[PDB]
Amino acid sequence: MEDDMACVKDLVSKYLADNERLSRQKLAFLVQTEPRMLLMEGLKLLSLCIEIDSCNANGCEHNSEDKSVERILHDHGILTPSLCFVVPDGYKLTGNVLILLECFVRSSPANFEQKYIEDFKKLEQLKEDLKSVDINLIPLIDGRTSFYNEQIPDWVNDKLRDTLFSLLRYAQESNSLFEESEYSRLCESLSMTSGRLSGVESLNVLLDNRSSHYEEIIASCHQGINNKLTAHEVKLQIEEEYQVFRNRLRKGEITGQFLKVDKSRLLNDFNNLYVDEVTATKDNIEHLIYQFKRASPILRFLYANIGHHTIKECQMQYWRSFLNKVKSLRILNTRRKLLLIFDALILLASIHDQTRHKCSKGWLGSCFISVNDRLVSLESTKRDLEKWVGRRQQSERPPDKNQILISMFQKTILKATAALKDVGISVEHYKINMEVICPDSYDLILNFDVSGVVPTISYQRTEDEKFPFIMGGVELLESTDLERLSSLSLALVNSMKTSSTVKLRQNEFGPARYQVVRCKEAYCQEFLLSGAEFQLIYQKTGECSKCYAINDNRVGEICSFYADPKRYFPAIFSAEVLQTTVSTMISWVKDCSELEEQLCNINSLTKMILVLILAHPSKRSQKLLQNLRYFIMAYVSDYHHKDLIDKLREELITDVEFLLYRLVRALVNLILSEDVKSMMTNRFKFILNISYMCHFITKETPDRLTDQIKCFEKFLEPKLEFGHVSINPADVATEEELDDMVYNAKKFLSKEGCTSIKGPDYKKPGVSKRFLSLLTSSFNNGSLFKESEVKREIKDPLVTSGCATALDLASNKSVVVNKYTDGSRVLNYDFNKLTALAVSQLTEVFSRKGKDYDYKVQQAMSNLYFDQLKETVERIIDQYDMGRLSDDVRISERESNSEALSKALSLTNCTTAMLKNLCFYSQESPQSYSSTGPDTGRLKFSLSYKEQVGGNRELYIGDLRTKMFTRLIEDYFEALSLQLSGSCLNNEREFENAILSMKLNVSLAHVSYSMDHSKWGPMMCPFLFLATLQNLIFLSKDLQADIKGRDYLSTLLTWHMHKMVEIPFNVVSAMMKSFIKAQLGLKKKTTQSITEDFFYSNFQIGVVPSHVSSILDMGQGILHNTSDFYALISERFINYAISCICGGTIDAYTSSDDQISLFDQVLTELMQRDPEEFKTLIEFHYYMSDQLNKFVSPKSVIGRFVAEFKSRFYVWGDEVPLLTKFVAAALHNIKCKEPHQLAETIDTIIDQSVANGVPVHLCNLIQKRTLSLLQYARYPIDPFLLNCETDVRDWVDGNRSYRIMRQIERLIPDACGRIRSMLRKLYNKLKTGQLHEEFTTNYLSSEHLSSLSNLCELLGVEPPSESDLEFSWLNLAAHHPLRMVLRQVPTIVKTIQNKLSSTFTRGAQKLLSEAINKSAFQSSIASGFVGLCRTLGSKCVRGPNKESLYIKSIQSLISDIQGIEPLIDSHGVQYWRVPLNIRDGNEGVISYFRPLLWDYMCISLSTAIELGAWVLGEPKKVRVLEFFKHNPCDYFPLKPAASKLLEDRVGLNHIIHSLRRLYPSVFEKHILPFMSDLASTKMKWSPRIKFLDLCVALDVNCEALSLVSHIVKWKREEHYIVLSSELRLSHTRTHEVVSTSDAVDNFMRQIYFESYVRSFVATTRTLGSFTWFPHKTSVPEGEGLQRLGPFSSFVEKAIHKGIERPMFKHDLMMGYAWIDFDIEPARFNHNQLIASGLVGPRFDSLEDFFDAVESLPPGSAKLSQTVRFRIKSQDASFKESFAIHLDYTGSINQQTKYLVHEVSAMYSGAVSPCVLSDCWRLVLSGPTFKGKSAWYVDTEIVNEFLTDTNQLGHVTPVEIVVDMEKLQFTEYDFVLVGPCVEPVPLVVHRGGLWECDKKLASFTPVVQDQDLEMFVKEVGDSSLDLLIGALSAMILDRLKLRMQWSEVDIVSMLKAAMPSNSVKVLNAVLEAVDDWVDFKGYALCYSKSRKKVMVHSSGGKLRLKGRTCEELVK
RNA sequence: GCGCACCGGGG
RNA sequence: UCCACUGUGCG
RNA sequence: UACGCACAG
RNA sequence: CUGUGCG
Repeated sequence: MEDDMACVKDLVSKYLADNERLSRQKLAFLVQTEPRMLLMEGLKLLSLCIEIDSCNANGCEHNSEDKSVERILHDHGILTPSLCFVVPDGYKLTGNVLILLECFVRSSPANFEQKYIEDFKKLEQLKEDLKSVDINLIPLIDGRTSFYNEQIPDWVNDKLRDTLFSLLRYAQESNSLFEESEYSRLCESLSMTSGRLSGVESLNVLLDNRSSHYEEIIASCHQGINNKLTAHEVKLQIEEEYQVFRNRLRKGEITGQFLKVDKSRLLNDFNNLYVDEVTATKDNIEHLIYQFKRASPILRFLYANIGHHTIKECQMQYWRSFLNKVKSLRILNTRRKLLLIFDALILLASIHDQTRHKCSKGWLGSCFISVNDRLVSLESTKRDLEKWVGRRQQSERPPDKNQILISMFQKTILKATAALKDVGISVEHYKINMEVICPDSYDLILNFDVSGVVPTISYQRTEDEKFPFIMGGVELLESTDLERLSSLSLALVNSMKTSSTVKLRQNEFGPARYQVVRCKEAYCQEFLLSGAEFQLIYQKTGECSKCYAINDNRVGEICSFYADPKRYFPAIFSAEVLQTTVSTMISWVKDCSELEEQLCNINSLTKMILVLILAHPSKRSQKLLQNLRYFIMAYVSDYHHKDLIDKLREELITDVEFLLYRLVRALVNLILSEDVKSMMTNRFKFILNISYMCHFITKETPDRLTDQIKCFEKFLEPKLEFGHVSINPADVATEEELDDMVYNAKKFLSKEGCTSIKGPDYKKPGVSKRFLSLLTSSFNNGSLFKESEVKREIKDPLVTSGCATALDLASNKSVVVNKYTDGSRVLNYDFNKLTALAVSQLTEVFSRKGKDYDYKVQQAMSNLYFDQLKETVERIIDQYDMGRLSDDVRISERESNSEALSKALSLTNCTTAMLKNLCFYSQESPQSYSSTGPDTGRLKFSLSYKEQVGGNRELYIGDLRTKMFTRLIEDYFEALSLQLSGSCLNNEREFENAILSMKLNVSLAHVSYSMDHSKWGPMMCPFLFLATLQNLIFLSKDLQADIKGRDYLSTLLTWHMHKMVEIPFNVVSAMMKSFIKAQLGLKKKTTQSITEDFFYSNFQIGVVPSHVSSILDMGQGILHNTSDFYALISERFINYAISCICGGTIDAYTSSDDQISLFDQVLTELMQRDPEEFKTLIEFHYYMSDQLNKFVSPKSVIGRFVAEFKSRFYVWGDEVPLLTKFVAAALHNIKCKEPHQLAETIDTIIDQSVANGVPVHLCNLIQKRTLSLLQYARYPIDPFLLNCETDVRDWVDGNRSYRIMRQIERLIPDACGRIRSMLRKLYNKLKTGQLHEEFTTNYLSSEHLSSLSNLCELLGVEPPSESDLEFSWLNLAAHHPLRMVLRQVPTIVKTIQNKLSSTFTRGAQKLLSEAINKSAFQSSIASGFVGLCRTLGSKCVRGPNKESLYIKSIQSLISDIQGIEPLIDSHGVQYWRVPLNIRDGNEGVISYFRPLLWDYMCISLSTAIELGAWVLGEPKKVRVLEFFKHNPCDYFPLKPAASKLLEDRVGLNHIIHSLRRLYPSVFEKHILPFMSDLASTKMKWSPRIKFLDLCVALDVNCEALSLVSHIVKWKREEHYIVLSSELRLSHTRTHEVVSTSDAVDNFMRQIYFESYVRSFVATTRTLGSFTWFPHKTSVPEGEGLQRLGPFSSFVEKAIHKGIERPMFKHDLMMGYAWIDFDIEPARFNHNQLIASGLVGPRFDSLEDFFDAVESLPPGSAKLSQTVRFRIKSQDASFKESFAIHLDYTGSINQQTKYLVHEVSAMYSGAVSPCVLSDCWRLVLSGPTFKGKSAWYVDTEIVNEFLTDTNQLGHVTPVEIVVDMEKLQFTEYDFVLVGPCVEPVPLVVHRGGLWECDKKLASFTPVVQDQDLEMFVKEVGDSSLDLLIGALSAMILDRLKLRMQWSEVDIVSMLKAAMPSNSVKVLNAVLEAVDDWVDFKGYALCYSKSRKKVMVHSSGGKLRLKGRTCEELVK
């Protein structure tokens, strides 16, 4: 059929009219190979001809470039709002009348009317929007029936159509549904986007009122900056600067800022950090251990000597629980009497227990525990009861007190039983006894007295002599201290949930209330330790910081302290986790020979540090451990910043912090001593993980007001230092502030250095005119560009970056809303109201505590300079009692983004929701604008703070309009920066390349530079960006779009320059109160911080600082992409300058301010030879960075040992695990609301932890801790929460569903095997589409057990036994989800509609409203551990119809049936056995149970759909022989195994079209009114179609669980850092009767194996001679033809066709194909120049060279250029490349001018010339040859004619002038230069397919151990050298492709295959390879000097190729 | 024994 | 009455 | 499509 | 109106 295709191509070429506008599509037709793609292209060409003739007839010009209506109107100068994306075929504009023409061809009357109405509706969409801007739209639809046109004869058209359809029929028979519904829709699938308007140009809509201020600023930007310098001038200036800098540095007038690393000096500096506060320098370990156990009350309690009925339960506990549950009902008759009755009942129960068995529980001396966690005394209880009984007896008037008391007790108990029995539980659940009600209860409790200790609380620090226990009993090696800490932390956390009952009585009076308090009434929690019973006693409720005491019945007041209860969570139920963490950290350095005598001390120090940070979670204790990271990073480097030691020191207060510092110093001295030089990497990572312990403390702030004040000080201080602070700016700017802005703009550009007398001034904000000019000139003249950045023209970002939808700014994050008084928004606080509020607050706070000068003044002030305050307060309070005053001082409010967006959309009449519509085309929109902002007001931000691990950080919050404008700027700058290489902020491939380059640099021991910058945000300014932009030229030959783009961006940047920032209200109030106190003499003096001075100076004159505007600060992350772009260009220039000075080269990667720099061999050699020159080069780099307003942080390090980039460390070829960070992350209080959400969040966190080197043995412990936390809340553990016996493969190759499958298989083995077999067979049948009927509704949408049995028996396998079907699990919320406690249409169709309707205004409004409602509902739910515990056991279960029940009610109902049998495992997973004979009649409770087998089958099927079929195999545990003893710190990078390729991925289009073709009514009524001509119109076809339709039908019919969601998802590919020992001990799922996939895999493996033993030609017989070959099986379809690679297009078209022929190259292009071309820079010829009159001395610069070339005969200029074309197919495996060469002969005109006289064209490739001209026409479509783009010439030849090299870059921009007619080559001017050889059949050599001495494509399947074993057995038996060669070739080929052998164990494979010759074979193979090769958990190499094989190990001793290694065999 | 901008919190 | 702009990953 | 959490700038 | 639970 290739002949038919050739005939079609020839007839199309020689019969189609040669029209230029038809060429491009014609080019798309002559390159396709698939018959369906060829038919689509032919039909598209016919439609193009039809529409072009139609538009020519109607007069409308053709839309050849496919621009939208808005783009077309913009090109004509019409300003229109954002419109729906519609691309008309033709357009015509007449003044104000727009005519749009769309042409289509339909030969089916049924398929004709709907297209017409669809086009009419599409035009009516734009009609109203066009009318809104006063433009009349006249739709014009041209429908036809026949493909007849004047562009081609009718007969040839008919023949072409018939031949195309016949070829489609004859080529492949897969889907013959090409009726006039599919192919006609497929024809218009060429709606590729050419870019959309950004919306920045819409600023032209408003009036322009820019004035002298704007032009003055612009002139200041252009004052003394020259951006037209050549390379020679900038080179000279750089040389001068370097010479002067080096001279002044050597002479000593400039400081170094860098020091060479001296380990002894660093250790000495670290030891003397706090030299003025610690007495000694070399502490004793034993003395430190002695001091540790006696430092604080908590530490003393943890290590003190303390110590059957405890397990036993008495009546007191039962009565307390029952009374608590009853009181929960809140009878609320009278709280006092109810509490008295409860206390009396509890006392009676306690008396009964003591009388019976003499129990001592529930009593603490003379007090006992009441119902509501109340510790109360018996004296008050008996007195109150006697008084109440006497009053009642004397008011009822004969009955005595006992009778009335018993009557009241019985009445209360009866009422409680009646109120409790109704819901789900009677009194029998609480095993109470009614015997406690005695006939003489009143007399029994009236004479009862108990003696004991008195509970107390100490509010002040006292001596340590009062501790009643020995303080050193517990050892540090045991885990007793951790368990005690866990119990204490749980008590502290539970202390927060005590409800605030009636206020307790006053225990003390006066000052004695804060010295020692005897507790008569208090609150207490109970915890048991080692058999004892302790009470935590407090007096205050809530989450605030408070004082606690620990009491015991034997002796009271063990210890009292202060604590914040919400900081002690991580220690709860985590005692084994921390012990295992410490054990692993110690075992990391266990094999160090010099540390063998210090292991015990190291373990003790580590455990002491961990316990200390857990027990005392201080903020300032968190920063020392963080700075330890930078210390250890600088320790192993070569050079470091000289301010590192100053940065390390942090202020400390308490003695615990100093003890922590001493412990850290001792540990560092022990580890990093001078006589230990054995294992540097292990000690380095040990110290790093010690440093990372700071994550264990918290992230939330300790105090809010202090944090806000610190952040404001950080924000304000640098501005005050600079000298520009404008106070209270107005919407209408004043003259003085504008003058100040201009003056500071001039000052910012006046930085000087290295030339002035004073010299450089480091760490000063500003930029230098000289270096700014040099940077701009270097960018403009093209010396910063690479050869790969000029292959294509630069697109204009103004018309190539799309706009942002309104829903891109929608979230729950806060946003500011302004307050308007009458017509203008308020911007200033009121002084009088503020001071009145401050006075009121002072009086209130003194009244609550003050119960001397201070007392007199406060009591005088409470009666409302001094007279002014009196008058103001009297006038305000009387005429304005605190709530409204407090709310009337604020000047702004907060809300959500969604609410603001909905309010804005409510005021827009447009159809689409875009940012440009909201900004400009709105009812409340600006009319004009100025330099300071639009007329609606200046841009506004407000200050806030952030919670993080470390120091403070301020944040800016803007309103909606400022956010929109900032988003516009960010999008523009992101589009601008996307066109240059080296930025990793928005490019993950760049990040991967950076990581690979860093690893390669470290492996070669080159110098590396890790850099961060100090205060990147608060130092950058928008003025710097504006100045840089005003001097840059992007389109050097299109200076018309650049002007307007720069103007718009400059206006926006000036708006950002004139922003106003709002000070927080709390800060202002605090400062006002401080000022009032200080002015009155109450406060002290002296310190008087600068911020306080500023506030006081403003207050004295009577001004409240409300807003501050300055030129210096740029928001924290507000302008991120602009900063990234500036950093990129600045670093490029700095590297260029460094390369100009020295001879070396630097490769740099930056993201925002983090940077990694890699030096080449030259710089490393220079460092090794000439240290002074290297150091001064570093100095010059620092100086140049400082000159460009970039300050290097003291955290930067230069060295050859360790590299790091964005927290990814690499040391000497090893991976650095981050264990402590993620261990601490997984142990924190995650804010969750339901158990399943918590379980999945913990699972995600544990997966992330496993990805970062945490062993699974500890992740299992973390999961067990989470399950224990769930069990504490008394929640049943279903088998769908967590898996606690996972392996490495469970996390690397499996998702959550796979883990659930593993757990279910573990629970019930020997029963899931039959289910797996049935599922395997069913999936195999379904993939071929076999049944597709029974599974739809007969089984899936039906009953469960019977349908499961029927499905199992249908396939021919044995059904599960009756015992298996009884297994079930208790599914709570089986009807409605759980009801949390508040403290204050098919689903697929809905999802599609939500995705598609997000662009339109109405759909956006609906989505915003529903999201607002959902967020409001969610935000009022109690979260955290306390909230989750309170929610559970609080009537959370929803009943059948509508009711709420306790979990205890359900459990009791289940317990009332004797057939249900519970079953539990070791880990606590509980399931049930429910026989089928009791499933009828008791339907009330059986509805909560679900069978396990059905859920297992569903989950397994979904996992097989998502991951692959391998999950259906039989799992097994392998017994692997261990041959090498790995070090406990030997890690390995691993890649998850993938099985889904790019052609198996399903997108939105497939689902939409399936819905259209399956449910036309639903598609028409839900999807149709939301369809535009967007990318959704594209129709792509995949082999997975029938199965996708089945899944869509299943999802539509039933909404139980999603099934199509698992198809649009794939397994992520990413590195995992795992342990070798754990990796080698994982389970395996093998695959096992003929399957198409198995057959094709076997065939591919056979071909791959036989490709190395011998070579053969890929004929039709050789491929058919193999045993495994799909000889036209029953159901091949496309499932078996896609896993074939290059042969996929051959066997279907040649093997299964009765055709005998060899395979050629043309049978290697599968899928849709398209071409892409690149233009290389032109090159000179050395010989031609030298033989034309250019002989003599070399020239000084490029200008001299061009002048010399100019003075030549007019034909002496000869250049050569090459254009490279590449054809790529949809199945990207082989690209067809060719090229065309152009020789230009002409003369060089004045300077940068090139006049072309003659052009010669040649070509080289394997492409027929019949299409070449067309390809050339494509090149003529670009603006390069039209003079609208830059033309570049290579500089390699030019450097041979220059005296001074290292002066130019790689390209030079030279404009070219040439007539267009000379460039129109037509099919005959091209002359071939290649060999012109006939096509040759391919040869199957090693690896892949080889052409004639050229490797085109390669195939490489996956090889297992069995296949390699059998291949070795087959090959090595014949000969050994052949086996060696084959193995070496395979290893080298796979290593060249960057692949790992992580699925094969070569050592054991060779041991098993060849028991006696494994060593020699391995040695020979590795010697042949001679490189590091990664295998299944280990890497091997061969050493030349020592003729052996080395294995990589961190515990090794030898060095080899940049890795530590040791001998494999001893 | 909290916070530890002197200023807050701790029946 | 309180917490911003981005990037990666998962549900 | 949203929402929620972890890590990083 | 909502917890009494130490694997």
